[PDB]
Amino acid sequence: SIERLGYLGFAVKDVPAWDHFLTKSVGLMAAGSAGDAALYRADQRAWRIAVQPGELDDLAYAGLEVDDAAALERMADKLRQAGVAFTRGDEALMQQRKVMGLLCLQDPFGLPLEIYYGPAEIFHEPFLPSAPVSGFVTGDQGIGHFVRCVPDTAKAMAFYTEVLGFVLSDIIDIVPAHFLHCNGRHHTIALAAFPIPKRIHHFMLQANTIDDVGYAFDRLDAAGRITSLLGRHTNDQTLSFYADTPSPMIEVEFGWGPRTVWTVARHSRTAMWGHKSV
Ligand SMILES: [Fe+3]
Repeated sequence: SIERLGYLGFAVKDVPAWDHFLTKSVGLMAAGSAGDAALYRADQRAWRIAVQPGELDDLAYAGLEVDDAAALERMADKLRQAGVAFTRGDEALMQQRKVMGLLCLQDPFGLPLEIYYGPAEIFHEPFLPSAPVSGFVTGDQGIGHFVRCVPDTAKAMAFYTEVLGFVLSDIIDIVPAHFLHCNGRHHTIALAAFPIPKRIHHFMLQANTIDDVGYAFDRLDAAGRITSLLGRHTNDQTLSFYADTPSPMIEVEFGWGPRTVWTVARHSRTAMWGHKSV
Protein backbone atom coordinates (compact mmCIF):
# COMPACT_ATOMS: atom_id res chain seq x y z
CA SER A 1 0.00 0.00 0.00
CA ILE A 2 2.94 2.42 0.36
CA GLU A 3 3.31 4.00 -3.08
CA ARG A 4 6.79 5.57 -2.88
CA LEU A 5 9.47 7.39 -0.89
CA GLY A 6 8.54 11.07 -1.12
CA TYR A 7 10.82 12.92 1.27
CA LEU A 8 13.73 12.60 3.73
CA GLY A 9 14.73 14.67 6.78
CA PHE A 10 18.25 14.72 8.31
CA ALA A 11 19.36 15.81 11.79
CA VAL A 12 22.89 17.07 11.32
CA LYS A 13 25.69 18.90 13.14
CA ASP A 14 26.94 21.05 10.24
CA VAL A 15 23.82 22.63 8.70
CA PRO A 16 26.05 25.15 6.84
CA ALA A 17 28.00 22.30 5.36
CA TRP A 18 24.81 20.40 4.45
CA ASP A 19 23.32 23.45 2.79
CA HIS A 20 26.40 24.06 0.66
CA PHE A 21 26.75 20.37 -0.11
CA LEU A 22 23.15 20.02 -1.20
CA THR A 23 23.05 23.13 -3.38
CA LYS A 24 26.48 23.65 -4.87
CA SER A 25 27.60 20.04 -5.09
CA VAL A 26 24.45 17.94 -5.57
CA GLY A 27 22.53 20.72 -7.34
CA LEU A 28 19.29 20.92 -5.38
CA MET A 29 17.27 24.10 -5.06
CA ALA A 30 16.94 25.91 -1.69
CA ALA A 31 13.29 26.30 -0.75
CA GLY A 32 13.40 28.33 2.43
CA SER A 33 12.60 26.65 5.69
CA ALA A 34 9.85 25.07 7.77
CA GLY A 35 10.43 25.38 11.50
CA ASP A 36 14.03 24.66 12.45
CA ALA A 37 14.47 22.95 9.09
CA ALA A 38 15.89 24.28 5.80
CA LEU A 39 14.07 22.84 2.76
CA TYR A 40 15.46 21.71 -0.64
CA ARG A 41 13.60 20.93 -3.86
CA ALA A 42 14.45 18.41 -6.58
CA ASP A 43 11.35 19.01 -8.70
CA GLN A 44 7.83 20.47 -8.40
CA ARG A 45 7.12 19.36 -4.83
CA ALA A 46 7.42 22.16 -2.30
CA TRP A 47 10.38 20.19 -0.85
CA ARG A 48 12.04 16.77 -0.90
CA ILE A 49 14.89 16.97 1.63
CA ALA A 50 14.74 18.78 4.94
CA VAL A 51 17.90 19.48 6.94
CA GLN A 52 17.75 20.40 10.63
CA PRO A 53 20.24 20.67 13.50
CA GLY A 54 20.88 17.74 15.75
CA GLU A 55 23.65 15.85 17.47
CA LEU A 56 22.40 12.78 15.62
CA ASP A 57 24.00 13.32 12.15
CA ASP A 58 21.71 10.82 10.51
CA LEU A 59 18.33 10.35 8.89
CA ALA A 60 15.74 11.77 11.29
CA TYR A 61 12.64 10.63 9.29
CA ALA A 62 11.39 9.15 6.00
CA GLY A 63 8.17 10.10 4.29
CA LEU A 64 6.34 7.18 2.67
CA GLU A 65 3.67 8.32 0.23
CA VAL A 66 0.23 7.06 -0.67
CA ASP A 67 -2.23 8.41 -3.26
CA ASP A 68 -5.27 9.60 -1.29
CA ALA A 69 -7.01 9.98 2.07
CA ALA A 70 -8.71 6.56 1.89
CA ALA A 71 -5.46 4.71 1.29
CA LEU A 72 -4.12 6.56 4.30
CA GLU A 73 -7.00 5.20 6.30
CA ARG A 74 -6.31 1.73 4.99
CA MET A 75 -2.75 2.04 6.27
CA ALA A 76 -4.11 3.08 9.67
CA ASP A 77 -6.09 -0.15 9.75
CA LYS A 78 -3.18 -2.23 8.57
CA LEU A 79 -0.92 -0.82 11.25
CA ARG A 80 -3.52 -1.38 13.95
CA GLN A 81 -4.35 -4.89 12.76
CA ALA A 82 -0.63 -5.68 12.72
CA GLY A 83 -0.46 -4.10 16.14
CA VAL A 84 2.09 -1.49 15.11
CA ALA A 85 1.84 1.71 17.14
CA PHE A 86 1.23 4.98 15.35
CA THR A 87 -0.06 8.47 15.84
CA ARG A 88 -2.06 10.90 13.70
CA GLY A 89 -0.12 14.02 12.89
CA ASP A 90 -1.59 17.22 14.28
CA GLU A 91 -2.12 20.52 12.48
CA ALA A 92 1.33 21.72 13.51
CA LEU A 93 3.20 18.78 12.00
CA MET A 94 0.93 18.62 8.95
CA GLN A 95 1.61 22.18 7.95
CA GLN A 96 5.29 21.85 8.82
CA ARG A 97 5.45 18.90 6.38
CA LYS A 98 2.95 20.45 3.94
CA VAL A 99 0.88 17.25 3.71
CA MET A 100 -2.87 16.59 4.07
CA GLY A 101 -2.80 13.43 6.19
CA LEU A 102 -0.01 12.10 8.35
CA LEU A 103 0.45 8.90 10.35
CA CYS A 104 3.62 8.69 12.43
CA LEU A 105 5.25 5.42 13.46
CA GLN A 106 8.66 3.84 13.38
CA ASP A 107 10.22 0.75 11.99
CA PRO A 108 11.53 -1.75 14.56
CA PHE A 109 15.12 -0.69 15.34
CA GLY A 110 13.99 2.94 15.57
CA LEU A 111 13.60 4.84 12.26
CA PRO A 112 10.74 7.36 12.37
CA LEU A 113 8.54 6.80 9.35
CA GLU A 114 5.78 9.17 8.31
CA ILE A 115 3.02 7.96 6.00
CA TYR A 116 1.28 10.82 4.24
CA TYR A 117 -0.97 11.87 1.41
CA GLY A 118 -1.68 15.07 -0.49
CA PRO A 119 1.73 16.82 -0.61
CA ALA A 120 2.20 20.44 -1.66
CA GLU A 121 3.26 21.30 -5.21
CA ILE A 122 4.50 24.67 -6.52
CA PHE A 123 4.41 24.84 -10.33
CA HIS A 124 4.24 28.64 -10.41
CA GLU A 125 7.76 28.61 -9.02
CA PRO A 126 9.64 26.26 -11.35
CA PHE A 127 12.63 24.35 -10.07
CA LEU A 128 16.05 25.96 -10.79
CA PRO A 129 19.13 23.87 -9.79
CA SER A 130 22.10 25.41 -7.92
CA ALA A 131 24.64 23.48 -9.99
CA PRO A 132 24.47 22.12 -13.58
CA VAL A 133 22.05 19.18 -13.54
CA SER A 134 19.38 18.85 -16.26
CA GLY A 135 17.01 17.21 -13.81
CA PHE A 136 16.12 14.40 -11.45
CA VAL A 137 13.94 11.36 -12.06
CA THR A 138 11.23 11.33 -9.46
CA GLY A 139 7.55 11.30 -10.35
CA ASP A 140 5.88 7.96 -9.65
CA GLN A 141 9.18 6.54 -8.44
CA GLY A 142 9.43 9.00 -5.60
CA ILE A 143 12.62 10.78 -4.51
CA GLY A 144 15.17 7.95 -4.65
CA HIS A 145 16.13 5.06 -2.32
CA PHE A 146 18.18 4.37 0.85
CA VAL A 147 20.04 1.50 2.47
CA ARG A 148 18.75 0.91 5.98
CA CYS A 149 21.20 -0.77 8.35
CA VAL A 150 19.30 -3.12 10.65
CA PRO A 151 20.48 -5.54 13.41
CA ASP A 152 18.18 -8.29 12.13
CA THR A 153 17.27 -8.66 8.49
CA ALA A 154 14.41 -11.15 8.91
CA LYS A 155 12.66 -8.93 11.45
CA ALA A 156 13.10 -5.83 9.21
CA MET A 157 11.96 -7.85 6.15
CA ALA A 158 8.72 -8.96 7.81
CA PHE A 159 7.81 -5.41 8.77
CA TYR A 160 8.63 -3.78 5.41
CA THR A 161 6.96 -6.43 3.33
CA GLU A 162 4.11 -7.69 5.50
CA VAL A 163 2.96 -4.44 7.06
CA LEU A 164 4.26 -1.74 4.67
CA GLY A 165 3.77 -3.84 1.60
CA PHE A 166 7.18 -3.67 -0.01
CA VAL A 167 8.12 -6.46 -2.38
CA LEU A 168 11.54 -8.07 -2.74
CA SER A 169 13.45 -7.49 -5.95
CA ASP A 170 16.63 -9.46 -5.23
CA ILE A 171 19.61 -10.13 -2.95
CA ILE A 172 23.34 -9.36 -3.18
CA ASP A 173 25.84 -10.97 -0.86
CA ILE A 174 27.84 -7.83 -0.18
CA VAL A 175 26.04 -9.68 4.60
CA PRO A 176 23.21 -10.35 2.14
CA ALA A 177 21.57 -7.04 1.30
CA HIS A 178 17.90 -7.27 0.37
CA PHE A 179 16.46 -4.83 -2.11
CA LEU A 180 12.75 -4.01 -1.99
CA HIS A 181 10.47 -2.03 -4.33
CA CYS A 182 6.99 -0.55 -4.10
CA ASN A 183 6.82 0.84 -7.64
CA GLY A 184 8.87 0.77 -10.87
CA ARG A 185 12.07 1.91 -9.16
CA HIS A 186 14.13 -1.29 -8.80
CA HIS A 187 14.37 -0.51 -5.11
CA THR A 188 13.18 2.13 -2.70
CA ILE A 189 14.65 0.50 0.37
CA ALA A 190 17.49 -1.96 0.83
CA LEU A 191 17.95 -3.76 4.14
CA ALA A 192 21.41 -4.83 5.25
CA ALA A 193 22.98 -5.90 8.50
CA PHE A 194 26.09 -3.62 8.29
CA PRO A 195 28.25 -2.89 11.34
CA ILE A 196 27.99 0.86 11.00
CA PRO A 197 26.57 3.08 13.78
CA LYS A 198 24.05 4.68 11.46
CA ARG A 199 20.43 4.28 10.45
CA ILE A 200 21.22 4.36 6.76
CA HIS A 201 24.36 3.76 4.71
CA HIS A 202 23.43 6.06 1.82
CA PHE A 203 20.59 7.69 -0.14
CA MET A 204 20.53 8.07 -3.88
CA LEU A 205 19.34 10.69 -6.33
CA GLN A 206 18.83 9.76 -10.01
CA ALA A 207 19.72 12.32 -12.71
CA ASN A 208 18.33 12.48 -16.27
CA THR A 209 21.63 12.08 -18.20
CA ILE A 210 25.05 10.52 -17.90
CA ASP A 211 26.60 13.95 -18.22
CA ASP A 212 24.75 15.07 -15.11
CA VAL A 213 26.55 12.31 -13.27
CA GLY A 214 29.90 13.11 -14.89
CA TYR A 215 29.61 16.79 -14.01
CA ALA A 216 28.56 15.92 -10.44
CA PHE A 217 31.51 13.59 -10.01
CA ASP A 218 33.90 16.40 -10.76
CA ARG A 219 32.14 18.81 -8.43
CA LEU A 220 32.28 16.29 -5.55
CA ASP A 221 35.81 15.28 -6.44
CA ALA A 222 37.00 18.86 -6.27
CA ALA A 223 35.51 19.01 -2.78
CA GLY A 224 37.44 15.88 -1.89
CA ARG A 225 34.29 13.82 -1.22
CA ILE A 226 34.53 10.94 -3.72
CA THR A 227 34.60 7.50 -2.06
CA SER A 228 33.71 5.46 -5.10
CA LEU A 229 34.63 5.65 -8.74
CA LEU A 230 31.96 5.56 -11.45
CA GLY A 231 30.41 2.16 -11.83
CA ARG A 232 27.30 0.26 -12.60
CA HIS A 233 25.35 -2.02 -10.28
CA THR A 234 24.61 -5.69 -11.03
CA ASN A 235 21.02 -5.70 -9.87
CA ASP A 236 19.44 -2.39 -10.82
CA GLN A 237 22.18 -1.40 -13.28
CA THR A 238 22.36 2.15 -11.97
CA LEU A 239 25.49 3.93 -13.25
CA SER A 240 26.79 6.06 -10.39
CA PHE A 241 29.53 7.06 -7.98
CA TYR A 242 29.42 7.57 -4.20
CA ALA A 243 30.57 10.51 -2.21
CA ASP A 244 30.77 11.51 1.46
CA THR A 245 28.01 13.56 2.96
CA PRO A 246 29.00 16.19 5.61
CA SER A 247 27.84 13.61 8.20
CA PRO A 248 30.45 10.94 8.93
CA MET A 249 29.61 7.42 7.73
CA ILE A 250 26.62 8.46 5.68
CA GLU A 251 27.10 8.73 1.90
CA VAL A 252 25.31 9.82 -1.30
CA GLU A 253 25.02 8.06 -4.59
CA PHE A 254 24.43 10.13 -7.75
CA GLY A 255 23.32 7.88 -10.55
CA TRP A 256 21.66 7.45 -13.86
CA GLY A 257 19.84 4.92 -16.02
CA PRO A 258 18.69 2.15 -13.68
CA ARG A 259 16.42 -0.60 -14.98
CA THR A 260 12.85 -0.79 -13.66
CA VAL A 261 11.04 -3.76 -12.11
CA TRP A 262 9.83 -9.59 -11.99
CA THR A 263 11.87 -12.46 -10.58
CA VAL A 264 13.97 -12.69 -7.44
CA ALA A 265 17.58 -13.48 -8.29
CA ARG A 266 20.81 -13.50 -6.31
CA HIS A 267 24.02 -11.58 -7.12
CA SER A 268 27.48 -12.15 -5.70
CA ARG A 269 28.96 -8.69 -6.39
CA THR A 270 27.31 -5.29 -6.13
CA ALA A 271 29.17 -3.98 -9.16
CA MET A 272 28.87 -5.10 -12.83
CA TRP A 273 31.92 -2.88 -13.54
CA GLY A 274 33.55 0.10 -11.87
CA HIS A 275 32.77 1.33 -8.37
CA LYS A 276 36.40 0.97 -7.27
CA SER A 277 36.81 2.12 -3.70
CA VAL A 278 38.69 5.33 -3.04
FE1 LIG B 1 22.10 2.48 -3.82
